[PDB]
Formats: sequence, C-alpha cells, structure tokens
Amino acid sequence: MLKREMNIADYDAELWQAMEQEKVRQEEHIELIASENYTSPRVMQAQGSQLTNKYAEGYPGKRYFGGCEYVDIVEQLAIDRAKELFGADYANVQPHSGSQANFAVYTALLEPGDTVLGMNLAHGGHLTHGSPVNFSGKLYNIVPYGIDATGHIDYADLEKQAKEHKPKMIIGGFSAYSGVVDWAKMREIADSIGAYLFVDMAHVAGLVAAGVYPNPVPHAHVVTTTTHKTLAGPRGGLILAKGGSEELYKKLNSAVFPGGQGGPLMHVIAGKAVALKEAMEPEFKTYQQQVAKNAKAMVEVFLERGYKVVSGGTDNHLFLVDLVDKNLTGKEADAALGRANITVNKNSVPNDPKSPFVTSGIRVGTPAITRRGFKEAEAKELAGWMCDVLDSINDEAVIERIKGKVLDICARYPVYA
Amino acid sequence: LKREMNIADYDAELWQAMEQEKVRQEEHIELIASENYTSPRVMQAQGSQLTNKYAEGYPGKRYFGGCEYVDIVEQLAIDRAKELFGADYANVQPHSGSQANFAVYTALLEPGDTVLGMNLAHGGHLTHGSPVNFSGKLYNIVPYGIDATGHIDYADLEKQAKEHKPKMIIGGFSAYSGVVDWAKMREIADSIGAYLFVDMAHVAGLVAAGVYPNPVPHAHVVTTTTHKTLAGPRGGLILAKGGSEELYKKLNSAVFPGGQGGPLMHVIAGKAVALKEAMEPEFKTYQQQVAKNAKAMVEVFLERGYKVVSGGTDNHLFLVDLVDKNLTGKEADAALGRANITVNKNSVPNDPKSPFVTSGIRVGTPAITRRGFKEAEAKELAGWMCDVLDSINDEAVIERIKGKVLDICARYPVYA
Ligand SMILES: Nc1nc2c(c(=O)[nH]1)N(C=O)[C@@H](CNc1ccc(C(=O)N[C@@H](CCC(=O)O)C(=O)O)cc1)CN2
Ligand SMILES: Nc1nc2c(c(=O)[nH]1)N(C=O)[C@@H](CNc1ccc(C(=O)N[C@@H](CCC(=O)O)C(=O)O)cc1)CN2
Repeated sequence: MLKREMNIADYDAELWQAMEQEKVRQEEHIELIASENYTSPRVMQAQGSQLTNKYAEGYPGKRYFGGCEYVDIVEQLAIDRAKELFGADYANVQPHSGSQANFAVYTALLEPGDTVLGMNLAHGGHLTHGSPVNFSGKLYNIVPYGIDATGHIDYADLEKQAKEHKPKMIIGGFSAYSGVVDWAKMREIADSIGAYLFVDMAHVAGLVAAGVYPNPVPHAHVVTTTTHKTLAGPRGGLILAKGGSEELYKKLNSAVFPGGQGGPLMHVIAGKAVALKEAMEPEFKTYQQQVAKNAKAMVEVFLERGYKVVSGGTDNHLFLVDLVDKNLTGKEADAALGRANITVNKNSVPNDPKSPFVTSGIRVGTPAITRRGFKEAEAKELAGWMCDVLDSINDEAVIERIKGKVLDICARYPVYA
Repeated sequence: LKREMNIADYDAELWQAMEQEKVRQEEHIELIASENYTSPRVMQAQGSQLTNKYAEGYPGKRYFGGCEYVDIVEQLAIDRAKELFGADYANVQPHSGSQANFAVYTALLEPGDTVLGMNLAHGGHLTHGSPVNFSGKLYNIVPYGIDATGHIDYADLEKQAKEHKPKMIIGGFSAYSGVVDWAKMREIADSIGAYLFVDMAHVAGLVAAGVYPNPVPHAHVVTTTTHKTLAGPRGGLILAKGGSEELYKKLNSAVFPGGQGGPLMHVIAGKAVALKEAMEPEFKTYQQQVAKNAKAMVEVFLERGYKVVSGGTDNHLFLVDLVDKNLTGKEADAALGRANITVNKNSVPNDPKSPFVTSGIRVGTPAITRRGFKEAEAKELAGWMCDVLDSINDEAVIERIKGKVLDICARYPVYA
C-alpha cells in the first residue's frame, strides 16, 4: 500500500535539491535555445499520472496485454487530435522521440544501403538526416545538400542531385535553417524520380499548427515531428501522413512496433493528447505569431550591431549568428552569455572551420521568451544585451552588468506563476 | 503560465479516461509479469519541470547550456545504478529496453553479423532476433530454445556457438521461468571469442535484492528496463563491468548521437529515485515475497491439472500451456479479464498459433506482491483462475469470481 504522500523531498534530498535548483534556473535564465520551451502544467500533470504503470504494446483495439480499455481511449484522443490539428488521415503517437519517429520512417520505407538525399548538418540538417555518427549515416548511403551563398536551399541544384543520384527518398526538414522550405517544390522533384518525400517538421510543428509556416503534410508521403519544440508539448515523437495507402500506414505502424520500439509511454501520450488540444486554442495562434515576430526583432538588432546572421534573416522561430569574422567559437560565446544568465547553444554554421563540439556560431530561438511574455520591445533589448556581451566577451564588468539586467526582467516575466 | 492549470476542468475527456485507469488499477488483479506499481516519488519526478530541458551529451560534455542541475540528476542515477548492481559503467539515457538493446547491437556489431539469441516462442524477447524486429532485420540470427524438460541445454548452445561462430551471444528472456547460468554462457562465449550480451529487464529487481544470479560480473554488457521487477519508471539502462575505455566509449556513442537525441531528464530523475528505493531492506524482502508467491501459484496450477512450462519457477513468472485444454491464450486472457483478473496471452514453446492468438498465458507476481498479497492470497487467486479456465463458458462462474476479486482488491488498495 504505497502512500500518495510519499514524496521526494523527505526521502531523497540530494535529488530533490537539484530538482528545485533547476526550477529556479528556469526562472532566472533567459532561455534562447530554439528547440526548448515551457510545457503547460497540464502536460506535466499527465506525465506524472498512474498511466506510467500500464504496458500496452500494439494499437488501440489490437493490444498484446489485457486491461487496455482506458489507455486505448487516451491513445485514440492523441491520434484524433493530431490528425485534426494537421489535416492528416493517419497519425502515430507512440514514437518515444524525434529520433525514434525518424528511425521508423527509414526502416519502413528503405532497405539498408539505399540512397537518401538529406540536408547536411552544418548547413542546418539534423543528425538523423544523414550524419555519419548517427544510425542514418551508418545504415544508408547519404548524399548531402546544403544552402546557397545567399543562405537558402537551391532547388535547382537539389533537382540536379536528385536526377544524378536517383535517391530512394528525399528528406526535407532542418534543425538550424531559418528560411521557408518549398514543400510542393520538393515533392515535384521527388515525383520526377519516383522517390519518397519525407519531411521532418519538428522545429516548425508549432508554427505550422498556427498556420504561420507552410504545412508539409499535403506534399510529403510521410511527416514526422517532435511534440516538445514549438508545439510546446511533452518530449515525444509523432508520425503524420495524408493520402497514403493502407499498406504504407501498415508499414509505418509496424516500423514503430514491433519494428523499433517496445511498449509506449502511455503517460507521455496522455500529455501529447492534452498539448495537442492546447495547440488548438486561438491564443496559441497569436502566440506563434509573436514568436516569429520576436525572432525578426532580434535579427534586426544583431545586424545593426555588425553581426553576421546566416541567410540574412529569419522566416521562422530561429536564426544563426556566424562568429567566424569575430574570432570567437560558439563554445566561447555560449559560455560568456551563460555567465550573464542568457542561455543559448553553440551551433555549427555553414562551412564551419570548427568541429560540432566547438563551432563558430550560436543558434537563437524565441519560442521560450515569447511563451514567457516577451514581445518585440523586450526582444530587441535582449538582443542588444547579447551583443554587448559578445562585444566585450572578456569584460567581466560588462557581463556582470547584463546579468543583473536579465535577473530583473526574468522577475517581471515569471515562467510558471 | 499559472500553476493552477489542470486537466480536469480543461479536458474532461482525457481526464475521465485517466481517472478510470486509476480505478481499473485498483479494481483489477494485475498478473502481467512485466508490470508493477511505481512509487508516487517516481511519478512526482516524471511530472517535474525537468521535462523542459534539452541536454544532449553527458554530464560535463553537453551540447546545450544550462545543464548544471540536470547534470547532477543524471550523475545521481548513474552512481546509484553502478552501486546497486556492482558495475563500473552505467548509461541511464536509453528511452526504453528496446533502445538500450539497440545501442548494444550497433555498438558491438556490424549489419549482417551473426548473433545467437533465444527464440521468442521459447521465452526470448522481440529484440533478441525476432524477424519482425530490427534485430532480425539487420543481423543474421541463429536461435536457441529450451529442452523438452523446459530448460536451456548449455550443451547444445555450445555446439551451436562452435558451429556458427556468432559474434555475440544473447542471454536474457521475457518468458523463461528458470535460472540462467551466466558464468556458463560466458565460458561458451570466450571459447569462440564472442560477446556475451545479457538483457536482464525482467529479473533486474530480483537481482538487485540478490534473489537471482547477477549477470553483471559475467557479461561484457548488460541491459535492463527500470519499470519491471525494479519497479521504477519506464526506461532503459546499460551496465557493464571490467570493460575498457574503448568499449564504454562505443556504448556512450551508440546511445548518443548513435540512436537517440535528447534524453528525458524528468524520467531520469525518476530512475534515480527508484534506484534508491531498490536499496531499501524492505525492497529485498519484497522480491523474496515475489518469488515466493510465484511458487505458490504454480503449485495450485499443477494440482489443478494445468501444464506449467519448465515444470516450475525460479523467478517472478511462469507460463501456462493451454494446448491440451483446447484453449487459445486470447480466449483465456479475455475470460480471466471479465473476472477482473488481468494477464496476457503468451506464445509457448512449439506454439501452433501465431503471437497474437497463442496457446498459453503468462503470469507474474510482482504487482500483487507489491500490493500486499502473500502465499495465502496467491494460492487462492491461482485457484479462482483455474475455476474460470475450467468453466470458461460459464458466465455464472466468471461473475462469482469477479465478486471475489473486487472484494480482495478492496482489502489491498494499491495507492492510498
Ligand atoms: N544543424 C544542427 N544543429 C543542431 C543539431 C543538429 O542535429 N543539427 N542538434 C540537434 O539536436 C544539436 C547539436 N547536436 C550535435 C550532436 C552531436 C554532433 C556530432 O557531430 N558529434 C560527433 C563529433 C563531435 C566533436 O566535435 O568532438 C561525435 O560525437 O562523434 C553534432 C551536433 C543542436 N544544434
Ligand atoms: N516470449 C515472449 N513473450 C512476450 C514478449 C516477447 O518479446 N517474448 N513481449 C514483449 O514485449 C510481449 C509479446 N509481444 C509480441 C509483439 C509482437 C509479436 C509478433 O511477432 N508480431 C508479428 C506477428 C503477429 C500476429 O500473430 O498477427 C507481427 O506483428 O508482424 C509477438 C510478441 C509479451 N510476451
């Protein structure tokens, strides 16, 4: 008879202290990591439910364990909302993460060794888009594609590569690209060589949901996304599709299970279901608008201050700052901004002379501060403080000054009130 | 963003289903070997704000900033994991058992390498070479099962190993009730220079209490989930002892960036607190009751004329072969379910039916034991089960048994 009153605080102080500190860090820090956000207490409530106890392999109605009557309802809710929010006729809510959702798509449509056309990591592509240190690069033959000297994808060259290499699948998506991708144009290219157009919209799923970024669902054979980025939900993966055949969806369901996973996390899926409902609110649509809007405001300031912004601008929630001409490593910038309570993340840039762990740039995202209340005014001011730090990266007095400024604004905009 | 936000007043549908599951867990006798009831402390962790942090990499070498406290959290889980099992290496980031196993494969083998693993119908897990799983699709699998006696024949295993010269031998199971000789498997591996990979997901809890042979000191690499007999959150875990810096390097890379992205820091916090609870003395006597209860149910089943694979049990579970009773696991499962007794259809050795239908059921005592049941209650439960199986079409029999379960269930509430 476990007691509902059994808590962590009085049982494990070590773990407890660390947790509480993270709770405060999230309040005293300006999070500018593009892939992060602040999920609602409703999503956390779900994740902390008793649904963590149930084993439910299979799908609603076709499980491999008994007693799945209510978890079946839960999973169905997540599936239906997912389809309605994105306009798909197929959705799989069991992938444990973005990597897992992507892994499923690979194993369901390709054979080890097949050729895949994906966006290079330094140019903005994700690890699972063909990186040699990831399963994508080890199990398949990858042909990369990057961006112009203008900072955008050259669909003319992409087409050439496609025609010359005849890839079995073309991957559209990114982790660090600030432009707008022409989904329809990539589908055209895929169709000309009979390839699959697989789009990973993890980073822009939220913006797409609000209608602030082109929806790829109606142009790709298969789409994947995480639920924890701009979508602002729990950490998890999701597979979506529209206009596919019974077979394709059967393959996709098999790829997830028993293909690459065991039992799903019913408590996390409950959270996905509630987050997908929150993404349906009108306030959610104006929220994404502020996100893109704030992103543009920070870019202006960075350019006015003499900083190189890859692609010259932004059409989404993020942007890259190339620090090569400033003789700074992303690792240095990241660490300096951190001491001022401004959290970003070192990021490789196109033609980066440094390795992924060091990099010559930093990636910035507005989803967190926007969800926190910030607007153009606050964002322009924050961008400014950032450049102040970068400008005098060795001046502890400058960093000190800024630190107090952020602690001050962080207090007026509590994350969880 | 207001802390007062909750599901009840915002999403009545989701809330209603959740609440029902909450009651189902109280009104049902869960006998699914892979399930349990995690403490409210583990749930508390999983519902924390740690779900907001992205922390790729390992403590000290992350790819994002602001990982000072999540680094402390992950270290706690790693240290406790090592101390509880006696390993000098532990990886707490795998999202699940499948993911932990996938890492071990990709870190030690090349697509197409030969692997010796236990056949699924004979008790092996999907990730141990099933053709419908990545293990069976990416590697060359040679299976091995059990005797006519119900146990592994280490003599035949050795023969298979010498003849096929596999690059890795897998020890572990999802539905075997015996004791595996880890040292003996390591002997066999060594003779052909193969890797001995042991997946102890099902018996991690028993091992922790010292109730089942610990494989850590005999295998090159060990994996386990944290949500079965260990009674923690749903997740994976990699353990190793006596390996080299190279091997651990590979293992860390296999998990990330090899097969995963960011870990679930909130789940890892839960792993950390569950591994501390597994250190309690009450936890050791708990596993003892589990194994003990398992034996008590087996006796009754045999006395009632039911075929129990392997003739008995040396752990938390056992299989009931229903072929001679002309019943499918799917039928038994459904019948027992209407009596509020939840089990799961399970393939048995030489099963004439497919995995979705099966000719048997698997039974586990971890849940009811953690719930308070002891030999007396377990013998009585096993009895009711046989009553249902005996008269599987008698709705009057099933109803009477449902009244009995609801009753004993009210006397042993799960969460209070
Ligand atoms: N373009 C881009 N930016 C991104 C991501 C991405 O996938 N693509 N990430 C998405 O999450 C994060 C960065 N994650 C990375 C993780 C590992 C390696 C990597 O290549 N590691 C190699 C070599 C490292 C070294 O320099 O020593 C390795 O570990 O072997 C790179 C990026 C954030 N920024
Ligand atoms: N021995 C054993 N028992 C176990 C498991 C296991 O891995 N091994 N499981 C561990 O979690 C659960 C069963 N999970 C399974 C999931 C899928 C298939 C399977 O082979 N499905 C095929 C064919 C199904 C059919 O009969 O139609 C498929 O989907 O293609 C089998 C078992 C519980 N019992």
